[PDB]
Amino acid sequence: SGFRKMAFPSGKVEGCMVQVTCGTTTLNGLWLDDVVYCPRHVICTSEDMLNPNYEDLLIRKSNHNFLVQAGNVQLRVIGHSMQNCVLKLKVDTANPKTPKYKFVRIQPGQTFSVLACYNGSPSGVYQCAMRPNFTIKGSFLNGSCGSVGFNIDYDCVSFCYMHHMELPTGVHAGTDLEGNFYGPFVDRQTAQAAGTDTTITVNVLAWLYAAVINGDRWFLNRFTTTLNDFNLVAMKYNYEPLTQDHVDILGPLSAQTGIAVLDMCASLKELLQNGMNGRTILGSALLEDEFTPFDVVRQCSG
Amino acid sequence: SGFRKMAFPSGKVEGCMVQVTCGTTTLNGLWLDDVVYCPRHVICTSEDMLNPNYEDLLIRKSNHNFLVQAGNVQLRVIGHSMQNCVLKLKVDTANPKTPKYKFVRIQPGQTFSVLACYNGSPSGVYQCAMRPNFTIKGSFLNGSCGSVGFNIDYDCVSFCYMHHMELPTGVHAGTDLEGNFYGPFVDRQTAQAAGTDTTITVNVLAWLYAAVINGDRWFLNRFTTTLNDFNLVAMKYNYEPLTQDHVDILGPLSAQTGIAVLDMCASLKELLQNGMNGRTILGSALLEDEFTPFDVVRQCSG
Ligand SMILES: *[C@H](S)C(=O)c1ccc(Br)cc1
Ligand SMILES: *[C@H](S)C(=O)c1ccc(Br)cc1
Repeated sequence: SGFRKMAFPSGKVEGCMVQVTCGTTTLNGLWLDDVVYCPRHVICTSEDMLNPNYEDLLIRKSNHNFLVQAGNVQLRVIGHSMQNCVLKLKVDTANPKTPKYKFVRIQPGQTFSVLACYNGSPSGVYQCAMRPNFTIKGSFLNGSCGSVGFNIDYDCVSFCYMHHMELPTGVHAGTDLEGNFYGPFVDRQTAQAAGTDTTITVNVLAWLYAAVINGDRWFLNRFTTTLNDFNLVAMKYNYEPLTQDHVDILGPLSAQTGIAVLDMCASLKELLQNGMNGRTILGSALLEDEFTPFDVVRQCSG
Repeated sequence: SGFRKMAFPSGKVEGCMVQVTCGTTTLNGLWLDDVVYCPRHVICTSEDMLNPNYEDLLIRKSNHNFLVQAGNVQLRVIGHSMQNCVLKLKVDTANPKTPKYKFVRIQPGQTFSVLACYNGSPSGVYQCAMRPNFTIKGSFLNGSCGSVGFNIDYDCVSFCYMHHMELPTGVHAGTDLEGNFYGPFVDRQTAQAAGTDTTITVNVLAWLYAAVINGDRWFLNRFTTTLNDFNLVAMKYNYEPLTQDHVDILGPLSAQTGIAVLDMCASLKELLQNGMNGRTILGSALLEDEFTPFDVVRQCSG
């Protein structure tokens, strides 16, 4: 019993974290086989923030301009290239700790674990979700760029995020591991800001099922709703539309609790319209939307 | 920016997790140097739950009754002994992955990271706090006993918890790594239950400072209070008393924000008396008490 914001064990990723220095700029890199991945912003200088031309900046560098440190061991850089917003530094040594891995791009509403790192040294691990507006509500300080987000399935690490920058509302933006940004952001200094965000409905419903599995039942009711009527209410409260695929994905949790998805939707409608009247659900006083149906099934009793 | 419930990176502990089997009972163990630590309940059988005499149960076992598996490698048990509620299995091989480590017992109100494990395999990592009533609000399923809680300082893992059981309210009880329970619980089947709990005041204040460091300021006010008047209100709301040592420990955060501790106390008093009127703090709609002053300083900008 119990329900926590749980991350994947971070050991497989810890063994891949390195420090990358170019000029007076230091940040984190990810060492897999004989390649180190890092943000290309590492080749900028203090004056280059406004309109860097990265192709120009990179053609003026050579391998010896990149210092890579894995713990207390300097890795010799033997090639360098750029792919979208990331840099690929070929080193003369394959990381002996490389896990089985994949580079996957995730969808808004999906969750992942972040290993926050400074100077190539892991500092903490936490769970995040990709918001509908393609930002993440991370916890990052200066020097954390290059930190990665991931999921682990069996023995395989699916890397899905590399951290780049912080937007003016304190939320975070980054790329997949092919260097393509999530959302309409760029690695340069502009007035860019997070766009409007919405709540991830299917996740809220998953979390209500978690609560029922864990014995919070006070928000249940004898009502049902149609998907259309539910989605009318959802729209009114800035919630994403619920699709039939979402209903299908909630099938297992529905079956385990014996609560039809559209019955749980009726509960959510009442909670949106009435609040919780001073009660809590799984120790929260607001509706939590950063657990996927998969997260609930993995953590909760069967 | 940002503030998350952050755990320590778990890799150093992952390399210590093993599976311990006795009869038809399997659970997790912790392998450090040439010793494996696990709950002594592993030597119980289905009939022994009510009033086990562990001394008797153990004298009837020998080394070959204990199967220890580290990944795909069977560790040969060469001695066995009991220390309070844990078992110590001497194995013929020192764990090559043993980190620098300590066995520390923690105080109510202190936090630690939990590596939830099943069958000796790590499954997730999350942050917890020891409640004033010596329970923890964990996330544990059947088979998780033997999972450990820890903090990491520099390179040194301070183990502080081994998981044993779940109480009837769904909260969890366990021991330190010398096998002594936290709180008035025992490793046998009784009507034992969590006693009354209280909110950890100094932690709530630490978290309000986190929020100010992160730009939530709406709950601040121009008032101050005395420690005595504050503690009168605290008592009324089931909050722990605030001591001068607590005020001193909050000194750094006070200095960084320029908000005197007793001014922040005045804010907390108003929040207890009035609620938040539909606002949130660091994405919560209730007052969070599972971050210590140290946790805030470590995670937050300086
Ligand atoms: C450092 S966290 C980094 O990579 C970076 C990327 C993009 C911008 Br804009 C600033 C800093
Ligand atoms: C398994 S999680 C275990 O160690 C245990 C300890 C004490 C009691 Br009572 C039940 C199970």
